[PDB]
Amino acid sequence: QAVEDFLRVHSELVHRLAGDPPDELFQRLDRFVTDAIIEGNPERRDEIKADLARAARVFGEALERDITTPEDFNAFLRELGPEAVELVSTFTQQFVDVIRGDPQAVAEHLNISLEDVARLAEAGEAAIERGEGASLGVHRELRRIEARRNS
Ligand SMILES: [Cl-]
Repeated sequence: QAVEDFLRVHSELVHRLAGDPPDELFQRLDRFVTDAIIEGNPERRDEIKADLARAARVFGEALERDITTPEDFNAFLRELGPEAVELVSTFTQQFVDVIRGDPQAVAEHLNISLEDVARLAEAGEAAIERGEGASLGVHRELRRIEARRNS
């Protein structure tokens, strides 16, 4: 559907909160994750895709508020209610699961080694534990990987 609204505002908030410039690799990985969550259950595809619609609305509203840190965003989720809080934390954990569920595909799309794909999953896991969400962790780790290889 028009859940490219989600991918737009998601990328927009994530790179802002991360402190990073926009990154085509993150965008590509983000699209791969959202597609993996849609194909993971064809018997419940539209149920999955509308969880994104409710999240694409959540990140859109987030961009309308004064949110400078993950803690602000976490507070905005609570003001939104448990549907949205669980919604983000479900997606952010699925982000890590998708990477682990097909590391060679991630390696393919991003043209990186499998060891660097493990860095992405690891970076996402640690950012979830810090309360920042996996997307921010993965955004920042993608910069290091680019620097070690490109530079
Ligand atoms: Cl980005």
